[PDB]
Amino acid sequence: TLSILVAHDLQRVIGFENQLPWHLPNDLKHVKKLSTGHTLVMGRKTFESIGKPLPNRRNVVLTSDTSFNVEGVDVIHSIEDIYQLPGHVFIFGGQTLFEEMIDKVDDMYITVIEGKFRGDTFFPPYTFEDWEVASSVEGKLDEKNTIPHTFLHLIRK
Ligand SMILES: NC(=O)C1=CN2[C@@H]3O[C@H](COP(=O)(O)OP(=O)(O)OC[C@H]4O[C@@H](n5cnc6c(N)ncnc65)[C@H](OP(=O)(O)O)[C@@H]4O)[C@@H](O)[C@H]3O[C@@H]2CC1
Ligand SMILES: CCc1nc(N)nc(N)c1C#CCc1cc(OC)cc(-c2ccc(C(=O)O)cc2)c1
Repeated sequence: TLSILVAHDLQRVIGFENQLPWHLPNDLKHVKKLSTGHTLVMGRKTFESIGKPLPNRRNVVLTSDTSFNVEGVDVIHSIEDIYQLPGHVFIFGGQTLFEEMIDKVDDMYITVIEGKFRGDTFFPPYTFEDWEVASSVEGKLDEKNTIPHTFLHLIRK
C-alpha cells in the first residue's frame, strides 16, 4: 500500500520555518502507531527538519544529492524509486513531495488541526468529491494536547 501521512491545519499549513507550527503529542503517537514497522518516504528538507531517522521503521529520503549519506537512512534519487519499495509505504512530507505524490497514492491519513497557524509550507488542495471518509475520529483534548484535531482516513474513490 502507498499512503499519504500528514498533519495540516484549517488552511492546509504543515510547516513554518523548519518546524511543526503546533505541539500535539497525540499526533506524534498517531504517527508512531501507523508507521512503526513500515516505511517513511520524505524529501530532503523534511528529513533535515527532523534531523535524524525515526526509530523502528525504514527511513527513505528523496534527494538529488549523490553525496547524501546518513546512517539509518536509505536514499532514493527519483520518484519512480518509491514504487519499488516493499510493504506499507507512507509519504511523510514535505510540500514538494506531497505535490508530487497526491495523485498517485491509494489513501491518506490526515490529522486535521482545527486552528489557523502562520505557515510557509502547505499540503496541496484536495476535494472530498475524490475521497471517501473511511473513518473520522476526534482527538482528545487535555493538559498536553490543547488544540482540537481530527484523525481522517481518506480512500480514493
Ligand atoms: N510537516 C512537514 O512535513 C514539514 C516539512 N518541512 C518543510 O518542507 C518545507 C518546504 O520544502 P519542501 O520542498 O516542501 O521540502 P520536502 O519536499 O521535504 O523536500 C524537498 C527536497 O526533496 C528533494 N526532491 C523532492 N522531489 C524530488 C525528486 N523528484 N527527485 C529528486 N529529489 C526530490 C529535493 O532535495 P534536494 O534539493 O537535496 O535534491 C528537494 O529540494 C521546508 O522548509 C521544511 O520545513 C518543514 C517543517 C514541516
Ligand atoms: C509528526 C508530524 C506529522 N504528523 C502527521 N500526522 N503526519 C506527518 N507527516 C507529520 C510530519 C512530519 C515531518 C516532521 C517535521 C519536523 O520538523 C521539526 C518534525 C517532525 C517530528 C517531530 C517529532 C516527532 C516525534 O517526537 O515523534 C517525530 C517527527 C516531523
